[PDB]
Amino acid sequence: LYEFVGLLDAHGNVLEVNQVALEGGGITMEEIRGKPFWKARWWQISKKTEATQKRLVETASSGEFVRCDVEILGKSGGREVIAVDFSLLPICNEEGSIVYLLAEGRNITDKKKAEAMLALKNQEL
Amino acid sequence: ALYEFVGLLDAHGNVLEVNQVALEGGGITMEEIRGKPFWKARWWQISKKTEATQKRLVETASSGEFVRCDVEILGKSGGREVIAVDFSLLPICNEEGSIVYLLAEGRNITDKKKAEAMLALKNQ
Repeated sequence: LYEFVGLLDAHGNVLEVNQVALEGGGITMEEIRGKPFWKARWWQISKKTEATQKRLVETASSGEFVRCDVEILGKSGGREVIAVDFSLLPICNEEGSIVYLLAEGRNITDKKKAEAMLALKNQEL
Repeated sequence: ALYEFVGLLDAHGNVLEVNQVALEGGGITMEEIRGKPFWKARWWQISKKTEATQKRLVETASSGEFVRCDVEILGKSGGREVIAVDFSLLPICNEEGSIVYLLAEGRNITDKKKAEAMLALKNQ
């Protein structure tokens, strides 16, 4: 189940975003509505992270189901980085034309947590 | 055309997100409807018949069939007033093809129908 969710048009302009994602980034609808999703502050760690989001939007708009782990300015009202399992789902109309994209973010398990999980299981056996 | 009201439903039609324009128009809070079937929400509650219609439309989209039709809803003045809406449901599939969400959209056509009524009188 997602944590962050957003609705984009086919070109990646922002239409709707849930409050959890806005509060996490310290971002308002007024700042991002109708402007490309990749320009919003969550994606602004670097020119590289913004370029990755732009490519994830463009490829989704071409009908790919894309997903990858990303770091975003998405905790403590945008002051801190979190890692997110990000996806875009193309949404087609009744003719098969992509008209929207559904952006979803889920939490990622800390590396040290996963290591602790396996250490504990090996130890419990 | 771009929607005025929009909602995201799960594969079974339970409400996940709705825009503020639809909530304010219907006089509905996100807590009253989240995680519960879309046809139970107040927009669809003019009668048992309207609710049954929305239930069947949701179930149709849940099978992958796209829906568009005109409907009336309790959607203006905090749920006090009925408006006519051009309504659609888009099934959203994952890459495997399974339906994972439904997108509900609507545009108020109350003033379009009144303008068509006036044109019909003028033409006479």
